[PDB]
Amino acid sequence: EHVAFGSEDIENTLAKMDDGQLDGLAFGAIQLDGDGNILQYNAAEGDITGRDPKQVIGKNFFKDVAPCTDSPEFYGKFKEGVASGNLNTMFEYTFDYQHTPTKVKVHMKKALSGDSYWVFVKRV
Ligand SMILES: *C(=O)/C=C/c1ccc(O)cc1
Repeated sequence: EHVAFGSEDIENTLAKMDDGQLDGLAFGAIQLDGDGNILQYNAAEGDITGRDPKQVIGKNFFKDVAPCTDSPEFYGKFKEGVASGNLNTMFEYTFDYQHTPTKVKVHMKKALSGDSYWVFVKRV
């Protein structure tokens, strides 16, 4: 899939993509509901993080999968965006829960329709 991390219209290009199409991206992509439950999780993300994309679907990202992100700098920004119904933030972060510390660039952006939210990830 020919889409660049950080592109202005990423939410339109990815909108309603099925699981298989999302696996074609060059960067990690997760779709969350407004409570943080994982709706989609692509192959590129699993390669970065070690998680098995099939097993994490349905888990809560902040409470279960990614406690290192349960902080004002990541979860706090997410929940503020869900509450306001708009989110578009890019920042670096280190993943270090039961894995070798890995620094990444994160882009969180509200999905175009409904009340869903993207978390995009690439290595830095
Ligand atoms: C910290 O606990 C981070 C964990 C994590 C980040 C991203 C993922 O896709 C999975 C787990």
